Amino acid sequence: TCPFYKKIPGTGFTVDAFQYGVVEGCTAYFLTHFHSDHYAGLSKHFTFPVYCSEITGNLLKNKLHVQEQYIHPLPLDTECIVNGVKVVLLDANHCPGAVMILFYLPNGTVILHTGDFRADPSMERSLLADQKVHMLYLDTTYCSPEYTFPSQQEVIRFAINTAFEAVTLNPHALVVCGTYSIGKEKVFLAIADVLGSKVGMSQEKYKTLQCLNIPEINSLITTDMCSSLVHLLPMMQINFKGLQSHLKKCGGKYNQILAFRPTGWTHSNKFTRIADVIPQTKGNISIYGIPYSEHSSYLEMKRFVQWLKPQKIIPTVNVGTWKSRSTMEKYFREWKLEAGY
Ligand code: NI
Repeated sequence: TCPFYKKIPGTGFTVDAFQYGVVEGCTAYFLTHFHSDHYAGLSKHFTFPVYCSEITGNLLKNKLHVQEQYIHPLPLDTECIVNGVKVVLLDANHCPGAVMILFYLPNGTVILHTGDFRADPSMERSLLADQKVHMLYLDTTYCSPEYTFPSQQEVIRFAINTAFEAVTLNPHALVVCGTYSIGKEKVFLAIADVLGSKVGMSQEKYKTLQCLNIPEINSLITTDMCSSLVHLLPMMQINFKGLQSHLKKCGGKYNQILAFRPTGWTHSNKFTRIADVIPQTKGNISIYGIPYSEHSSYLEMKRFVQWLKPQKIIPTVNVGTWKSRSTMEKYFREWKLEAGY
């Protein structure tokens, strides 16, 4: 049945709740972003109002064929009225089109739902600064102190420098980058830009990217793999067997592959700095796991919450085990005692 942490009290609303059939009492279904664990359930046969960003609405129409009459895109940073309730969509610093949602309940309670987010100090200057938030529905994906990672900027500097050095030493090397969803576009686009190439990809992935309102995108991507020396493949193909096979397909144009897997966290982070990352190599194939995250680190999450000072926190991730739930609740209490709220 629909879990309580997907329902907004005092409303008829749900968030990211498309796989439970008709949720009893739901008058508007919000969708924070286009990732499959959140949209699971949607299709051309859905006939209730879906509220989302413009970008998410482009993906719903083009990729899932949801009918236009049921898609209600809202502008960001703008007070809107939905079924009699004031709402605002904020940038979540997650994947393209991802939002946080502020609900202003008729009784005066204010609720923020983060969806999936990567907390940032820039959020401390949005419309969130303007009033008190009472209840926080929090993306707790990496809510434990072991989870550190570098800035996105540090990670892209590493990737760009590695790629440029490799291809300048060997102009016959091919760069491959893995993907299995939207998000992390900066990895492949920044590498193609330093090399003077477009990124080559499947027709399906090209279609997906053309829904994202990225500026000048026609100049950066292509379905012509032969004209490109940065290729995008499914994340499942980023292994030695899959890469050897791909190299065969390129007909002796290339003699070396340098591949990137943008993981979330991996326990090489507890020890290793970004400067010290090394690849796995077999023959003329090397594979780099880089820690490019679109979720908050522990410290980023903690700073956001201690700034916001909510009265009640409802986790939305890692809620399936009692040990995880109890650990998170202990951190929330530490944060509150340290900060004084
Ligand atoms: Ni997500």
